[PDB]
Amino acid sequence: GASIFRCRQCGQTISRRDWLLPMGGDHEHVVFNPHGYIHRVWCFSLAQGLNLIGRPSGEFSWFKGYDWTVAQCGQCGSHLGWHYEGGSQPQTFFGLIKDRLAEGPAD
Ligand SMILES: O=C1CC[C@H](NC(=O)c2ccccc2C(=O)O)C(=O)N1
Ligand SMILES: [Zn+2]
Repeated sequence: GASIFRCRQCGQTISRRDWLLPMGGDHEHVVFNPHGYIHRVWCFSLAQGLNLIGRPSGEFSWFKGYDWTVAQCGQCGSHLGWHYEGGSQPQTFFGLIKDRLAEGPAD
């Protein structure tokens, strides 16, 4: 039972442990926004249940080569992280904020 990652606010299924993706040799990145707020971000190859908000941006990306878009939970609107695109190996992935996910057993 790969564990399941749900939205912490509502419980919607978002991703799974077996979809964790090492970027830079690690699937966990401790990063901060340009205001100096820390986020602990886990990278996933795939995710479901998310809505993308806005257009992609290249500014301030944590991951070289990728442009990003805000990702919210499609059920409750919680800001769960970001979708990345435009790169290679992989072309796209998700960076999700660990503390906004709740990891647990399958249904
Ligand atoms: O790779 C990326 C994804 C997006 C991310 N930006 C933010 O985290 C951001 C920017 C301005 C204000 C707040 C935030 C935030 O979501 O915490 C950033 O700095 N890098
Ligand atoms: Zn939610």
